[PDB]
Amino acid sequence: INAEKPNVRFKDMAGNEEAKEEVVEIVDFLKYPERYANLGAKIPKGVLLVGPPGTGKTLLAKAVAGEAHVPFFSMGGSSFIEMFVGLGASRVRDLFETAKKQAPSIIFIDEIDAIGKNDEREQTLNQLLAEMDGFGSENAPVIVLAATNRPEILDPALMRPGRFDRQVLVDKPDFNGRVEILKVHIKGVKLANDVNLQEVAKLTAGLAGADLANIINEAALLAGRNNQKEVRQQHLKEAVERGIAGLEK
Repeated sequence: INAEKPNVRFKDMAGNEEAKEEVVEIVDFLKYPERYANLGAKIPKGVLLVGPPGTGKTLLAKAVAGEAHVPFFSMGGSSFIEMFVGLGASRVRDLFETAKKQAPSIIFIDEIDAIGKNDEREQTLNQLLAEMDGFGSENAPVIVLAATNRPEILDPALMRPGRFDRQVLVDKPDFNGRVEILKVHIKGVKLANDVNLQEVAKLTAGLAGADLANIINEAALLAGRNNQKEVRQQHLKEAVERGIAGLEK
């Protein structure tokens, strides 16, 4: 099919500097696989960006490809529960060769979990555990990444050395860093005189960085029914305070 090299970049993301750092070390890898293959040591093995619901894990994922000018082949842990019996790992083990060709690169599985499901049990789960170790080789500079949230409900053999050996901990942003977030989405949004982000940063907490992202533009949208200009604090105040109704379907 021929894959992508996204246009995403840490400092171009959404102010989530703390995992970036970690993830940063994977860039330097793909960037200079040689410096390492000169000192002796390396890690063509996955990493398990793990955290709550919406912290741009699925973003940062990309943000290491585009950061390194390297590709991002990756359907993600999905269409395999979506494919029942027979003819399943034909784009899945012909997935690695692509990268093995176009190398160094990033294979980013989605929501590992999915991987797995006469019998009635796990099998696809019982796959990448070879490639993440040995295959046609193990010399190419490529690197897997896969998000999680409930790391528990997963096979433990994932973490066996020479497989998912590391885990980046992206998470809800401190009541001091969300303040950095808001201060990103604010670009554009013409604002008031007394728009105090800190306050709309206050017990405006608990939520993720795509939630805050939302708060802003929303508060903006309350300028439609009210043909106004300067976006004022009380706009952000109507933060649907902190919507809790969720979990009900």
